[PDB]
Amino acid sequence: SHMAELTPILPFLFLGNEQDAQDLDTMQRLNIGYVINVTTHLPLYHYEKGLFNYKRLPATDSNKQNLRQYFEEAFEFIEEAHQCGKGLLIHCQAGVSRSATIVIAYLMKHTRMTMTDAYKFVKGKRPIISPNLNFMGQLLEFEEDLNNGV
Ligand SMILES: CC(C)(C)C(=O)CSc1ncc2c(n1)-c1ccsc1CC2
Repeated sequence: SHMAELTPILPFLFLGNEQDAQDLDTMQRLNIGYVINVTTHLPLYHYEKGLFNYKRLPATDSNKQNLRQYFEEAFEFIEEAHQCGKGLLIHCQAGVSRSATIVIAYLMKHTRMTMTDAYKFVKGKRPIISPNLNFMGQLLEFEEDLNNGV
């Protein structure tokens, strides 16, 4: 069977794929209470159990998907877990391309890392990340907006 590998980017921020998000035991052992689903078609796992607060970001893994519009909605959702001492799991699909894009944006926003330093930070903890030239460009546009105060 699949062994869940919830990569801890920060002690309260976890990242994974669709298979990593279906493991209920590890999520409770890691004290997560917030889940971010960055897909349009995947179900909110363990919704019928009333254990987590869910937020879905309806995004596709295409060359036209806009992920910048969902950054601030996810940052406040991650910050609401930070302020109450609980963990957050953000996940999408196999390549973890979408969910790692927001995590890099979060490390870029609240830790003041450069896009490469933030990318090298997440790449060292989860070595398998599918490339997406669209999301790379949106992260580059996001970095210069951070360097100019927006
Ligand atoms: C969408 C996402 C960023 C998660 C991705 O597509 C991972 S793949 C990749 N491979 C080589 C580089 C980079 N990303 C990168 C990222 C930012 S600056 C840079 C320069 C080398």
